[PDB]
Amino acid sequence: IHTFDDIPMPKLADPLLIYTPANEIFDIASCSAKDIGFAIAHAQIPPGGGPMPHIHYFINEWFWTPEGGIELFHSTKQYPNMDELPVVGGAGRGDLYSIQSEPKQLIYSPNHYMHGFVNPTDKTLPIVFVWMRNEVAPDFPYHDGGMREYFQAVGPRITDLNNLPELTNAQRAAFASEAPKYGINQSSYFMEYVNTISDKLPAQIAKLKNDKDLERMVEVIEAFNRGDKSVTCS
Amino acid sequence: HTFDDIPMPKLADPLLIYTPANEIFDIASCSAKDIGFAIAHAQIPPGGGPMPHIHYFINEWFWTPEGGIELFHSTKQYPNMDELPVVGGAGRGDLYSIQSEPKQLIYSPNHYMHGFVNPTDKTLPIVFVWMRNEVAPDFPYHDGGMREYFQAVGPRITDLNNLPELTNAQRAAFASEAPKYGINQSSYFMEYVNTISDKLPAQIAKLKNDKDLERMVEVIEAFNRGDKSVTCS
Ligand SMILES: [Cu+2]
Ligand SMILES: [Cu+2]
Repeated sequence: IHTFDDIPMPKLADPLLIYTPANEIFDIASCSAKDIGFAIAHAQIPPGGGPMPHIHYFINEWFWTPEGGIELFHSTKQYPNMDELPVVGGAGRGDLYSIQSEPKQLIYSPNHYMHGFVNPTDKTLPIVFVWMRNEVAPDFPYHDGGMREYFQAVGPRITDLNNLPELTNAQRAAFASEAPKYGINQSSYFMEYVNTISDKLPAQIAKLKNDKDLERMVEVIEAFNRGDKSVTCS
Repeated sequence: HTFDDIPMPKLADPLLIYTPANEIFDIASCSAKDIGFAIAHAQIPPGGGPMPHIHYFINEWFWTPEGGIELFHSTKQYPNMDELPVVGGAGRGDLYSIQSEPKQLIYSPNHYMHGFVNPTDKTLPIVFVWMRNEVAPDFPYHDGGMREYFQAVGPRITDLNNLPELTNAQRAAFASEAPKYGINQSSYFMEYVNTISDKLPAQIAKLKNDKDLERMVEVIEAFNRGDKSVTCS
């Protein structure tokens, strides 16, 4: 099992706290430096929370599970063309494999893979996501490859820490329907993109990693948190 | 395994309900001296259909006039309503998928975990029959509970072209109230689920009960002829 010791959060003066339509509590920020741009969210996942299967085109993603418990789903197949949805009528639905995450496990998911996750437990579980701008991403306002812009556009702001905002039908539908604008094909129901869910995890998925880029993004976050003005987080 | 037709009892004022599982239902309950059941002629929009659940009060038939609908079904049975298919209870379960064909009839006895979805981009028809089983308590329509369930949790459709919006309370109740009506209903798709496989076991493929369906069709047909020895409402 590939683990990672810590992924810190850039501490903004005005944190952006969002309750996603996938029932996830996000503290999210965008960072960039000369050589890199990304979004990062420190998240809490209540029981049953997590996104339906989806595929990214503008970012590579890391999942870090401090307490494990999170069940991730991941394809072996890649879907390199955003215009071809992995649906029954078209190119065809995908085979996914489940990962029973362990404490401080680091999962790397390159662009074009299908993935998702759920908290299948009764605990409210921590997870950190890092979404790094890839080499074909268009330039978004925060130069991050589009993911914070997506969550900010689709998820209500948590203005009251002790009362989570109401999620509406429109917000749930938008979570899927706005996603392509941010280089995401996001399914609206669990079985839309999915053919099978198997528990025997192929070693090729299991082996995927990119610590070098994660370590660079950690240097950026840590620098921002020390007041270094050569990087920006906002 | 196919079935030629399952007719709908024609009520003066059909009961049209949009379920919190995004199903458009034309539903009724019927009973006669020996038998009680609910039936719905449904249209399932893209992505519609219930998340995995298990029945305690009924045996269920699914009939897919145009196929298309994808069903999910366990081999394992869960005979104790107080033991959920979750860590700590019975354990999360293995499901097997069924890609339905035209006029296919799928029989699902009580205690099996099942569900379905319309995975296509067009609305599809399905007919449900839920037959009151050996142990079901007595509900007002004597049907084993299913019509009372849907009528309690889901809104009436006042206009098929302008479907009612489901509320958060309705969706919550579809899960939370289900055990009162003899259903353990999951609130997210993978709650009760370990794996989903496309290799359909023969022990599931062979499930059938044409004899009880034929009895229930006879009740419906009799009701539709005006026979007062049976009731549909
Ligand atoms: Cu993702
Ligand atoms: Cu059922």
